[PDB]
Amino acid sequence: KVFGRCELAAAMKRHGLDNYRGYSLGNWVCAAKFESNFNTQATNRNTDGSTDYGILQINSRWWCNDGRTPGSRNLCNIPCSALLSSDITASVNCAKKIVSDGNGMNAWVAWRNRCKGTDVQAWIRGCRL
Ligand code: NA
Repeated sequence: KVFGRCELAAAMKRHGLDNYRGYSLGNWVCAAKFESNFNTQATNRNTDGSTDYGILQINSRWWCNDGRTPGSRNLCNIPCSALLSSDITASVNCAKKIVSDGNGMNAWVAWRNRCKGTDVQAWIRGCRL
């Protein structure tokens, strides 16, 4: 599924990401834009041979199992494939654990490089939430 901006904002809010660990909704929508372009089916191979999955590009090195990332953990206890669903529940539940890990949203290098410190409220402009 390719989400609309406001469509994704609404889904993340419903799932309690708005101001989760103090990150306003625009931060999450901004991260998803630059990680996935709002595409649940996005996959990207990392240099270390781990893979990033879904709207928030969650890494197989720590968070999900893909059966092909030697020495990896599955701290969200999910197949990485669950992170590609049109239903963002698994991505969101896993993202709550990641952002709670101690480095907050810096875990998402694209958030740190492209969203951090910017006018992230612009990402929810116009949305009926
Ligand atoms: Na893994």
